[PDB]
Amino acid sequence: GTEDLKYSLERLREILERLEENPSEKQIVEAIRAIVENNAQIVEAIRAIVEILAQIVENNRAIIEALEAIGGDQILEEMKKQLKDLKRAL
Amino acid sequence: GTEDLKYSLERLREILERLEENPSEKQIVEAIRAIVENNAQIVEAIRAIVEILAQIVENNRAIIEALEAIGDQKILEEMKKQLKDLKRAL
Amino acid sequence: GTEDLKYSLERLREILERLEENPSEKQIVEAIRAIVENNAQIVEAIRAIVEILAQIVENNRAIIEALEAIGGDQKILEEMKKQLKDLKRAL
Repeated sequence: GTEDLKYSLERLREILERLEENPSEKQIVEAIRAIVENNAQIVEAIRAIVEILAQIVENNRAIIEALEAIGGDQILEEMKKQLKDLKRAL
Repeated sequence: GTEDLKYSLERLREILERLEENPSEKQIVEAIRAIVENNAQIVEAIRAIVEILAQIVENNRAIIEALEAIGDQKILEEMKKQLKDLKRAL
Repeated sequence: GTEDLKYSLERLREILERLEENPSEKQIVEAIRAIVENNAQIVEAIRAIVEILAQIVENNRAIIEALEAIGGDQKILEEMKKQLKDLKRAL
């Protein structure tokens, strides 16, 4: 979600600059509230990346199965082992 | 920029200690500005990750094409679909 | 640490709510500390992702090797191990 993030950060430097110009307890708190919103979109993006990473790994296994189908070097064992490791990591 | 991040975070843990030692409106504001810098570093790292996830998907497609050339088609259809879906997410 | 994030963020939205109900210099500093802790978790999760992205590139590399073993088109395999080399550098 790069687009949403960059707008979330652009909003931050502004809220920051506004805070820096006229510091206030309320201005500080509003600045913190904005930061928690930015981290919420960072987390949502990170969570999305992992979902895509798992989708990639699911695709690789289908490729290795397709390579084993047409007589790939039983090399295929080590690679599918990588996938098992990757699947566990995620 | 994993290394750059690690340095960015530890700079933050320091300011947090400095802040907590002598809390001050100016020290709090400095701590907030540093967090934005960290968030900007995190956002820049994420954008880099998504650019790489796209490069992989491009490679998976290229790999599948090569697989289809040397002969099966149903699996090849299933794989290419997952690839298109992944390009959709990005 | 996808799950830990989800939990580290909820703690933050709460400390934020408490801070908004009662604002105070101590409550502010405690909120900043939680954010550093949250950023520390976000960083640990990113570093994990990149380690995984490196693991994928070594698998694709191993696949393209297997494609060549059984006679994949050298031209295609050339551009494919190329994008593989570029990826390794980007990491």
